[PDB]
Amino acid sequence: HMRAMNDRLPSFCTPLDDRWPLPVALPGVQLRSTRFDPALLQPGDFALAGIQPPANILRAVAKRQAEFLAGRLCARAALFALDGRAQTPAVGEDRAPVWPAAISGSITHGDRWAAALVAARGDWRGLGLDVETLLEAERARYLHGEILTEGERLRFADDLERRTGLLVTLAFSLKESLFKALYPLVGKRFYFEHAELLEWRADGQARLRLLTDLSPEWRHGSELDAQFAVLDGRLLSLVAVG
Ligand SMILES: CC(C)(COP(=O)(O)OP(=O)(O)OC[C@H]1O[C@@H](n2cnc3c(N)ncnc32)[C@H](O)[C@@H]1OP(=O)(O)O)[C@@H](O)C(=O)NCCC(=O)NCCS
Repeated sequence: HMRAMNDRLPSFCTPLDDRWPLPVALPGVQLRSTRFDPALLQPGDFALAGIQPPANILRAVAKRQAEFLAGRLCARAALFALDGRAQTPAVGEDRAPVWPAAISGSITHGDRWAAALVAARGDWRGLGLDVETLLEAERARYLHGEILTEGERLRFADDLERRTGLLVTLAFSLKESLFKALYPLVGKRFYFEHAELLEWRADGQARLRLLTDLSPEWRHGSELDAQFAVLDGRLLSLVAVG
């Protein structure tokens, strides 16, 4: 189809990568990712990619424009791959993406790295993806009180002293993914205190526990398995709800 191939990638992004960056694969998901540089962004890249930006992103700063667009390219390519639709999710009033009917996905973008994954809602009701740069030990010791609950600081006291940046970065990433997976289901807003990390292993497997009631099904003590990958000085984590 001739016009859907008029949406070539703007030069500030590397080609959309389909390689799975996580330990365990998930059936029925499509994840695309890119490395971008907000400096290479051109004043006509949005029309080039065929992605209509909302009024907010038109007058935003260059770093935000690049992150939004790069995340929207990955989303459209992931969605195209799953079912063939070159559609971009709108921006909700609650800042969340507005995925098409019977589609659940997630978008993340950090320092020069972006990705998005999508799935049919009949396979995965909720999806939360989040990448975070590895915190330095100092800044991690400064943020450990906000991110880690006192039960987590005790449970992972060893890593808290030895591998400070890894543990805090991870709970940061896992808890943000958990939020992005459950929010389009529960509607409520919960924060770093409302979940705890329970176990994490080098093979990339993790497990979370809810600390408050979010819905009849998502009650206090409900647990969700997650996975994570630590490569390239950044940590990427995934929470998927069947
Ligand atoms: C959504 C949130 C977690 C992302 O913060 P971030 O990880 O620094 O930003 P990321 O780039 O990694 O993810 C950004 C994307 O999240 C998506 N997003 C925003 N709000 C969302 C929501 N309520 N539900 C699902 N996805 C959401 C958006 O698509 C955004 O990309 P866009 O704005 O370019 O479209 C953050 O805005 C937030 O609300 N943090 C507090 C909530 C939290 O941490 N709870 C812990 C629960 S244990």
